[PDB]
Amino acid sequence: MTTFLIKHKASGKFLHPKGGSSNPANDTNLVLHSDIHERMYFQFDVVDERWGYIKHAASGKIVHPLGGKADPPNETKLVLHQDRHDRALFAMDFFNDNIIHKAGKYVHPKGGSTNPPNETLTVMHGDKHGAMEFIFVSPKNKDKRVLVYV
Repeated sequence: MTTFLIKHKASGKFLHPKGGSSNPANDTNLVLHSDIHERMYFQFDVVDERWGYIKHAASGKIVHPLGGKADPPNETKLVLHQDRHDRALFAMDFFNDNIIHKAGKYVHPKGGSTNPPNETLTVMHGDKHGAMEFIFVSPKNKDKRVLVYV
């Protein structure tokens, strides 16, 4: 029941539903944006050990690779959708600072910039570098890491 911000480590921007709606439509893209508000709070619903759903707190929709592929290819866009099923399972790796999908690819800003412009889309991608790192922080203190698994 921890509520948290998903902060892009290299830039300090955050994960947002595009347009910042408190009830985004199914398949709304997830983007990076520098602002902080209640419509970009997230929660994490643990389903199976490390695996769980990344839940948009304001709407209850969860993060999906678009099209619900179990093994999405590189550049598959990330979106919000009400559906709850095991092709939307991620782990929040707070030791290596990344978000990893069940099939092994990572959440990236599209293009992998260390300082992506606001509204950059997010995609799945297998590579690791400094610009796909994320930390999970308190909505009350964007520099304080919080535990997403409790």
